[PDB]
Formats: sequence, structure tokens, C-alpha cells
Amino acid sequence: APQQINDIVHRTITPLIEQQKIPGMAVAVIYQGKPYYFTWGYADIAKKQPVTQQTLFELGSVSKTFTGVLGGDAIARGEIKLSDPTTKYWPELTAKQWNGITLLHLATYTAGGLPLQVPDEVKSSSDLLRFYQNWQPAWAPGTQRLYANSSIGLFGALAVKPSGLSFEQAMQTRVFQPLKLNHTWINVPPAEEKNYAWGYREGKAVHVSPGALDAEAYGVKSTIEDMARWVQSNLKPLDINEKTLQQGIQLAQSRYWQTGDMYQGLGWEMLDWPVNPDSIINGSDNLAARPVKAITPPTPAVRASWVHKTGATGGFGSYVAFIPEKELGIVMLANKNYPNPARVDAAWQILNALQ
Ligand SMILES: O=C(O)c1sccc1S(=O)(=O)Nc1ccc(Cl)cc1
Repeated sequence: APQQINDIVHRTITPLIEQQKIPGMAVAVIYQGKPYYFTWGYADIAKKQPVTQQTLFELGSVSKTFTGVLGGDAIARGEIKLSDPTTKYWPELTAKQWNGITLLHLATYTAGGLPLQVPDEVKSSSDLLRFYQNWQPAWAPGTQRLYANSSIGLFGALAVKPSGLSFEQAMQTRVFQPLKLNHTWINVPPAEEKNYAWGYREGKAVHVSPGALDAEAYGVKSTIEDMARWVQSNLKPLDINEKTLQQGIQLAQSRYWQTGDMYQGLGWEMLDWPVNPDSIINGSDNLAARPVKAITPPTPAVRASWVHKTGATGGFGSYVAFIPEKELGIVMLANKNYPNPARVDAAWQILNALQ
């Protein structure tokens, strides 16, 4: 527990929790490949349960990094190809607007305007089919990026079809188990309920509600220890023994499209390191439609990158960022959804000091 790490973390996070009124928080800093943990406050205010290294937090969109990597693993296994048309894995999707929309477009939010959220009205398989069949794109595929759960959520669901495994089974067997993420879940089991923190929205305790493609877009819950391990795995994929998983991690950090100074990966988003903090901080502020330049062909994962992902739910706020070249990373999990810029700012202050 180097004093430098202790000091920068505490000096940065304490003020943050005070200003944002965060009930509880966990932070992990990966320095030279090793993890250091920090916790504050409560996982359950009413029951006075403190946040610990075993507390589970809802990751929200950070879940998309798991989906991107699982998809990458499927490509490495030769089960799917990002160049495959969406209809190859969903024959029922016969509507003409789908011609030319590939799994790559789904995975990177470039299908042409798929909506941010799948309608809360969608509550069945036929309902989901109708939703996608009736969706009218605003742009041709591969021209504009519009962040969307309905886009990467569908990618995740189709990517696992060849395996015959459910999305949860595939995630558990192909990603969580190999990486020893034994306290990371799509559905929190009863055995872990005691560790599942409550999220707080306007002072009320809340957990994420069920929704279509929730598993694929925002369904993961994890501990600060497992997320530290997730960061280490993504920082140094060559240390991973499962060949297709190592390759899937590499594919998820490849640069497929560029918008401004950001590059879109599978789930992960990247910028060249060194980065202009104002670029990532103001850049993380909440989702617009932005034209994209295709990187043809995609650039394999660049070590000198600031790789990150912000995530939230009604009652949680999370952020992950790492720099492969420096063997440095950070994970910030909180049970209150606070402004993205504040998370990025604190994360940059910490990593910049340690770099
Ligand atoms: O996680 C995020 O940051 C964002 S941003 C826009 C959508 C998302 S998400 O769908 O993945 N996460 C999310 C956020 C709020 C609620 Cl109530 C439920 C899920």
C-alpha cells in the first residue's frame, strides 16, 4: 500500500463523495499490475451495512465491455464474424432496412440510428422481433454513431446463438469462470444477496429493474475485487491462458471507428495516450449522434491508449479506465448515480499522478 497511492486516492475521492453526496463507494487502483483497494461508506444505509471489497454494485453500461469481449471470444472461436449480416443469425428479420446491417454495426452503435433503450413495452420474443422489424433507420449503416442499448444488446444476443448457450451461460462459462470472476453476476444469486448494495436515487433504495436485453446491455453486477481483475485482464491479455478469450480481449480494444479524438471498440472506447483530460472529461458528459470515420481495416489494440467505459443505473454510478502501456488502471464503483464528468475528472487526477 504505497503512500503515494493512498494519498492520491484519498485526497481525490473524499472530496468527491462529499460534493456528490455518495452513500458508498469502492475504488481499486491497478499499479504496475497489482491492485490496491479502498472503500467508503454504506452499501445499505438502513441496515448500516458498510461497503467492503465483497460488496456488489450494478455496473450499468460497464457491462457492455463484458458483452464486447464475449463477442470477441465468439469471433476468435470462429462462431461469428463482425462482417456477417445481422439476418444470418436472425432469419426472421426480413425487413429491407436490415440489408447491409452487420454484427459490426450492432456492436459499435453504427447501424443507422437504433434507439438508446428497447421500449419498456417490449416484454416478449415476438415483441422484440416486431420492434426491430419496424425500426426505421435515419442514416445508412456505418455513417453515424448513436450510443444504444438496442444496438449492442442485440449484438450480444446474436453473438452467442451459434454456441447454443444462453447469453448468461456463455458469459459465465467463457468469460467469468476463466478469469476467476467468482463474484460477478448477470443475476445475483440468493447466496450473495447479503453483499448486494442498494443503489440510491433521490434518497430511495433501488435496484435495476428487469428489461429486454438487459443482460447484454447493462446487466452485470460485480465487486471491486472482481472488477480489478477484469481491469488486469484487459490491461494484459497475453497473460490469459484461454486462447480465444485472450483474442476476444484484443478484438474488443481494436479501433473500428473514429469520432473526434475517440475510437470505438467492442464495448470499450479508446483515446490515444497521452490524452487531453478536457477531452475525456467533457467528452464523457451524456450520447449524441456523431458522424464516424471507418478505420479500414481496424487497428489492433493500441497499448498507448486511455481505454475506458462509464456506466450507471437508476441508483449506481461506475467508471473504469486503464492504460496498457503503463500497466495502470482504476475502477470506481458507487451506489449513487452522479455526473460522468466528475468520475472522469477524479480518475484522471489519480492516474495522472501515478503515471
Ligand atoms: O449506463 C449508462 O451510463 C447509460 S447511459 C444511457 C443508458 C445507460 S444503461 O442503460 O446502460 N444503464 C442504465 C441507466 C439507467 C437505468 Cl434506470 C437503467 C440502466
